[PDB]
Amino acid sequence: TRDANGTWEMESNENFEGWMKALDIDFALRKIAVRLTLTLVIDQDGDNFKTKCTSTFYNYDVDFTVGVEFDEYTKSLDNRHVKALVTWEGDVLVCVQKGEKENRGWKKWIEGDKLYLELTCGDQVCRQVFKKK
Ligand SMILES: *C/C=C/c1ccc2c(c1)C(C)(C)c1cc(N(CC)CC)ccc1-2
Repeated sequence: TRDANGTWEMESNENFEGWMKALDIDFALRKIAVRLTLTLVIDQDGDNFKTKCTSTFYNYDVDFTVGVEFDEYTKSLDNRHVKALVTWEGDVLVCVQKGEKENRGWKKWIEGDKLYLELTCGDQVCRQVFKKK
């Protein structure tokens, strides 16, 4: 269950607005984001990942190597500098983003053709589920 390769289509998205509000994204743009169809495209080779989230108005890409800290500028989101680090905790892929916000990061659970994603910031957790296309 350590294979996240694929195109992933959203099945559920809970507390999306609370998570976006914790990150301080504009109320008006949060309203638009909650209606957009989001597609997750992941390419994974060894320790190297390319992750792409696509919608009609907002796009987000990140590339990283498991175990190698990297500087991340969330130019597409809340426009903050964080020190990001992605690791394996068993079969869970864990990202911690050190910076202004506490408890910032995300976890992914690849159970066959289903991907569970939890985005955290502060006291907010957004839970998403995707199915491999
Ligand atoms: C490993 C998965 C990480 C991941 C999955 C889905 C999204 C993100 C990161 C964000 C934080 C980049 C993000 C932002 C949005 N917005 C509304 C469209 C604001 C740009 C949606 C989905 C994801």
